Amino acid sequence: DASAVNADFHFSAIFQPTDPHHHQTEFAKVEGSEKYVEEVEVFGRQALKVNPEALTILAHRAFSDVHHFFRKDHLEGWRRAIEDPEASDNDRYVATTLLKNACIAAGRVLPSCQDTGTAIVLGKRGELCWTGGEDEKYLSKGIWNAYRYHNLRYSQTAALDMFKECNTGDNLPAQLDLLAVPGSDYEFLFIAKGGGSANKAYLYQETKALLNPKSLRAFIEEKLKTLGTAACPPYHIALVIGGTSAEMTMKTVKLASCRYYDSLPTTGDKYGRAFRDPEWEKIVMEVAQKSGIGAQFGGKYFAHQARVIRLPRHGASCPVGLAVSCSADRQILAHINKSGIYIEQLEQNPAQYLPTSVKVDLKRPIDKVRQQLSQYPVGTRVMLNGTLIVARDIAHAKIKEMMDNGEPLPEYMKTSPIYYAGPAKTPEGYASGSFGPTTAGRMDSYVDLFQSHGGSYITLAKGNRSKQVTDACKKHGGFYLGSIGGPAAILAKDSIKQVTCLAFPELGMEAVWKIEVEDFPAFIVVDDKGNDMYSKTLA
Amino acid sequence: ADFHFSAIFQPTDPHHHQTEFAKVEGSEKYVEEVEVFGRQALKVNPEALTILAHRAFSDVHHFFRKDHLEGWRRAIEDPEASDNDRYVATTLLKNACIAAGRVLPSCQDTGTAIVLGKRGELCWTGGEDEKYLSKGIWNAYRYHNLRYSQTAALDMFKECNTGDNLPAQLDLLAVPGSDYEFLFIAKGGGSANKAYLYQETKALLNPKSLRAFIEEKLKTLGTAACPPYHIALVIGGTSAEMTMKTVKLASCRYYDSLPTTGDKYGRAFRDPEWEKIVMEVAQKSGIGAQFGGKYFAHQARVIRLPRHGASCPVGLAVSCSADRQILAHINKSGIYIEQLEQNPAQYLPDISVKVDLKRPIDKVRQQLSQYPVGTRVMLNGTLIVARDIAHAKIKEMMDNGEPLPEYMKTSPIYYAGPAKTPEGYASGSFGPTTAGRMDSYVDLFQSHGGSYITLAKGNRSKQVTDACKKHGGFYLGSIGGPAAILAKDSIKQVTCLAFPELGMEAVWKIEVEDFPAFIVVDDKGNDMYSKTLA
Ligand code: SF4
Ligand code: SF4
Repeated sequence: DASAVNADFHFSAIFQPTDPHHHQTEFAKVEGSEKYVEEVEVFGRQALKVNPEALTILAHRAFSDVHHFFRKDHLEGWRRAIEDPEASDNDRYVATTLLKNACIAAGRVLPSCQDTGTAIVLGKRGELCWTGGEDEKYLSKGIWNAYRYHNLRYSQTAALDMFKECNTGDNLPAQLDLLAVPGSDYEFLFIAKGGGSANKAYLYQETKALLNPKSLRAFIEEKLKTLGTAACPPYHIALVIGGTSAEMTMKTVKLASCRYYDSLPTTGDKYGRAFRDPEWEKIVMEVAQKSGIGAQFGGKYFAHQARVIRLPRHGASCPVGLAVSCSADRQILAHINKSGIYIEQLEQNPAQYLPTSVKVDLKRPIDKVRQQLSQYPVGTRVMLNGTLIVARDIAHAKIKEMMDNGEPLPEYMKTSPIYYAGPAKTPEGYASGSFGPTTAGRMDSYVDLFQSHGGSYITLAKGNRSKQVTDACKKHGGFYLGSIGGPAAILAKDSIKQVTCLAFPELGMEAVWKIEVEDFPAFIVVDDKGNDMYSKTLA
Repeated sequence: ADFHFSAIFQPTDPHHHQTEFAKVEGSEKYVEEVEVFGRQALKVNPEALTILAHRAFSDVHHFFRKDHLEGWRRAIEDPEASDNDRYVATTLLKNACIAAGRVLPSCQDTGTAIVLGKRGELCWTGGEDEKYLSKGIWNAYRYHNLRYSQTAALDMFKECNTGDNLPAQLDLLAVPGSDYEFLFIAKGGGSANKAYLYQETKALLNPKSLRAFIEEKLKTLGTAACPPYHIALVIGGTSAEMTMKTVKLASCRYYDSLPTTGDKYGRAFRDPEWEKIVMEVAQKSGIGAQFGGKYFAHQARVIRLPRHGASCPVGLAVSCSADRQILAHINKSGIYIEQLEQNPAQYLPDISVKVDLKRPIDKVRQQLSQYPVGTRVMLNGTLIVARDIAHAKIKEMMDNGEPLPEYMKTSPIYYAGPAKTPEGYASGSFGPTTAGRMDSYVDLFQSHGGSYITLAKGNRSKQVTDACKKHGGFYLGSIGGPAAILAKDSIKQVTCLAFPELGMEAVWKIEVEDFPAFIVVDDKGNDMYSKTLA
C-alpha cells in the first residue's frame, strides 16, 4: 500500500561544493590572453568566444609547470614530516629526500618525477563558451608541446593487438574528460597521473554489513595494508563510500585524492547529497599513523592527509573507491572567462618549507658483495656504489621470451643486480633525466624463473614484494634493496652519470640500460634467510 | 610539429545510424533552429529533456533489444542448451510478453537511473539540463509502476530511501557539433554489483594465464545477477574509472562498432577471437543460465585498450537478463528515441511436484529430503517474504537477545522485494533478491534456528550449503529476473504486515501458486552449483 510515500519534487545535485568556482585557489592570468575572448550577447544572453589555440597553449603551461612544482598542502606535509618528534628518522630522511628532489625540480630542467604520468584533462565547457569545437585536438597538442619540447617521459603503450604493442612516441593520447556545464566559461583541472598511483586505485564490491563503525574501521585497517608503499607516500588517500556505478565511484575517488572535492558539505540529507566526512577522514589518518608503514620505510607519515566522501547508493549496491595521490602531487586548476585565461599559481618559493649510510662498492665480484650483504639483517640501510643493470616490464618481457624456452638464461641476466626503473628524458648537457625506481612487485613473476637458471640473484626497486621474492632470495642467497621513491631529479643530477641502451633497442623507455652508480641509497629489505622488513606492517 | 591525433574510441557508427529512431509526436514544437556567427545553433526548450527522459525511463522497462531477444531464441533453438536453460529463456521471453502490456516492468529492480548525455558544441539547452532530466525521471517513476531503489545517506551509516529513485548518474560530455545524443541505462543493482575490477600484469598477457584467468574469473560472477549475461571484457585503460566506464558501455553495447584493428597511435579495438574463447569456458563451466547448462551467457564483447607501461587494469562488467538501455538523440526535427521491438513473441520458437506449503515444516522437510538437488519444481502455497532491511533488522533484534522474528518461524522464507502495485493488480514486479549479499548473516541465523528454508537467486557460500547438509535444510532457487510473470501468474495475494517505513524492504504476506524454483543445495551434502567452481 501507500502510507510511507512522499510529495513534491526537489532537485538536489549530488555534488554541492561551497567553492564551486575554486575562489579559494589563487590564480594567475596568462599575459595578453584577453585577445582570445570577445564579449557578445545573443538572443539576449551573454556568451564567450574562445580561440581553440588557447587550449594548446593553456594545456602546455599546466603540463610544464606541474612536473616541477607541488601544491602548498603537499609541501606543508613535507615540512611537517621533518619537524614532528613522532616521525621516524626514516620518515624525515625520506621526506628530506623528497624535499631535496622538489628543490631540484624547481630549476625547470629536471622533472620532479621519473614517471611523468598520463596526461588527464577534466574540462567543463559552459553553455555559452564557444571554442570552435576542436577542443580535443588542441588540448592534446598542448600536452604534446610539454612532452615534445621538455625532458619528460613517454609512458603510454598502445596495443596493436592483444600482445603486440608500440609506443606512441609522444606520451599521447591524453584522457580528455570534457563535461557540459552551465554558464559561459571554461574550467579545467589538469592532472598528470602517475601509473603507480593510477594502479593504486582499487574497487571493492561490499554490502550494508560494511556500513558500521566497527566493520568500516576494520575494513580500512585491512585494506590500507594492501596499498603498501608502492606509490611513493606520504599519500593523499581518498575513500568513496557509495556511488551510482563503479566507474562513477572510481572517478569520484580519483578527484577526492586530487582535492577536487574539498569544499563539499559535511552532512547528508534525505535528498542524497555528497558530503565530506571529517570524522572518517580523521579516522583514516589515525589508522595511517599507527600503521607503522611510514614514508616508504617506517614511521608515522604514510599519508599527508585523507579525504572520505560518502555518496548515495542503490539499495542493492555498495561501491567503494580507494585511491591515492602520490609524492608527485601534480594537478592544476584554471578557468577561461571574459577577461582571458587564468591559471592556478603554484608555490615558486618552496624554500620556506626547508628545515645508515654504509658505502657498498658494487665494483667487486658479486660473490664478495653477496657475502657482505649476507652479514646484515633486513631493515639495514645501504649506499650502493658501482654497476646497475636497468630493466622493467618490456625488457623483462623480452628477456622472458629467451627464458621461456628453458635455456640459456642470457648471460647479461646473470652478472649484475636487476634495477626495475624507467628514466625520463635527458636534459641537454645533463648526464641523466629524472630516474627513480618503479614498483618491484610487478616484476615478481620473473625472479624465481631467472634464479632457477642462475641469474637475477639481486633485484632493486620500490614497493613491497610478494613472498616469491622473499622465498627466492632465501633459497638462492639473494637480496632486494629499496631505493627511495620519488627523488628522480636529484638522483639523476648527482648520482646518475651515464645511460646507454644495452638490449631491446626497438623499445622506448623500456629498454635494458647499463648504469654505474655511486652513493645510491637503499635498505636491505629481503635477506638470504626468508626475512622481509615489511613483514610486520604489511604482513 | 610531428603530431597526429588518434581518438581512443573510434566507433564506425558514432551517431548510431544503425539504430532505428521514432519522432515524438509534436516534439518539433519544442525546438527552433537558429544561426549565429555563421554557425548553426539550436534553441531547445528544456521540456524536451524532461519529455525524452520521462518517456525513455518509462519505455525501457517494458521492451528489449532484438539482439537480446535473438539470444533467447538461440538458447531455445540450440540442441546443446539444457532444459533448464530453455525454461528460463522461455520464461524471460514470456516475461517480456507480460511486460509488453506496458503495466508491469520486466524486473522489480528499476535499476540505477544512468544518463549518458553528449552535448554538441552548438547545442543550446538553457543550461538546466540536470534539473529537467531529473524532473523527467521523477515523472516516469512517480506515475508508473516502477520501484524506488535509491538510498540516501544522512550520514556515513544512517541511511534512508529517497522515495523517488532520484538522484541519477548524469555523465554529460562535451563533444563537437550541435546535436544531443544519449544512452539511458536502467542498471540493476545486482549486476552493477557484479562488475569486477582486477589489477593484473604483463604476466597475464599470455594464453595460459589469460585463458586460466578467464576460467578463474568467470566463476566469480556466479548466478547472483540473473544470467544469461552479456559479458564485456576490457583489457587496459588509462585509469580505473575509464576501464570500468568502458566495460560498462561495452556491456551495454555502446562501443560495439569499434574497429577490429589497432594502430601505432593508440586506439581501442574489439577482439572477436577472444570473445569466442570466453564463450566456450562460459558454456563448459556448467553454471548455466542460473541453474545449469550451456547458455550461461548470451554473448561477449572484448576490447583491447592502450596502457601505461606500469599498468594493466582489467574491467569486467555485465548487462543482465533485465537488459535495459535506450539510445536517443534530439535534433532539428524534434525528439527521437530508439524504437524497440514491440512484438517480442516473434522470438518464441513455435516451430514438477505439487507441494502443499500450508503444513508444518517437518512434513515438508521429510518429503523434500527424498529428492536430489537440481530438480525443477512448481510450488503452490504459502511463502514468507523478507529482504535487506529485514535481514539487517533480524540480526539486530537477536543481538538485543530477542531471538528469531515471529515471521521467520511459520513459513518457508522467500527472499524478495516488490515494485509498486498497479491499481487493481495484486502485485507489482516481484522477483528475488540476492542471497549472497546476506551470506554473512546466513550462517549466524541458521545456527540460531531460522532461515531453515530459503528461496532466492545467486550462488551461496559453502557455509550455506554445509548448513543445509548439517541441519537437513534446503535452498530453493527462484529464477532470477522474471518478476512480472510471477506476479501475474504465480502470486495471487500480498498483504503488508509490519514496518512500512522500509519501503520495498517491508514485511509482506503472500500466497503463491505454481511458483517455480530449483533444489539447489540439498540436505545430504549436494549442491547443484558445486561444479561451478570446480
Ligand atoms: S611519485 Fe611515485 S607514484 Fe607518483 S608518479 Fe612518481 S613514481 Fe609514480
Ligand atoms: S535481472 Fe536480476 S540483477 Fe538484473 S536488474 Fe533484474 S533483478 Fe536485478
